[PDB]
Amino acid sequence: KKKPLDGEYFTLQIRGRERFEMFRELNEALELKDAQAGKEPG
Amino acid sequence: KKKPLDGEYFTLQIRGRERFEMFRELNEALELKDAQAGKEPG
Amino acid sequence: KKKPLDGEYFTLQIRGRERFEMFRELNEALELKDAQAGKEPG
Amino acid sequence: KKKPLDGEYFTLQIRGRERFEMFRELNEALELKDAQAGKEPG
Repeated sequence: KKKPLDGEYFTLQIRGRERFEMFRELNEALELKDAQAGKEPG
Repeated sequence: KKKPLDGEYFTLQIRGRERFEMFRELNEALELKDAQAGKEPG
Repeated sequence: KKKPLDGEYFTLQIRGRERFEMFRELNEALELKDAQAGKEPG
Repeated sequence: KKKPLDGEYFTLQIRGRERFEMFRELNEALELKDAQAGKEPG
């Protein structure tokens, strides 16, 4: 499965329910760019 | 100690070491504003 | 060109050069998700 | 007034009204920490 041995994984506590969803959203956003970032050019 | 019974607490996994510190920074930023937000006016 | 009449556009001043690039990065991240968000399912 | 000659100022266009307010919020958050960051210790 390509192994999850990418960068070290971490965690962060976020108080607030609505605010939490907001942080997670930014995280998935960067992960999405990384998907097209490692996309071979051409 | 005013009890930690504020909003429900949550957590988020952030891959990458440098990126992790970045997310945590934004979290502490909002928490700082909340400190002066609950500061009685006058 | 599909017209740029989407949501109203706005602007934000960000002091600091390194910090500025950081904000712009988050903006492009959300815009990327929106691209796959409006992607017809199936 | 201490002169606004701090780091170079910049700008960023953010589509969406609700989203715009969100970005501006993060900006003010970092600026708040900077205020207590330049606060002489002791």
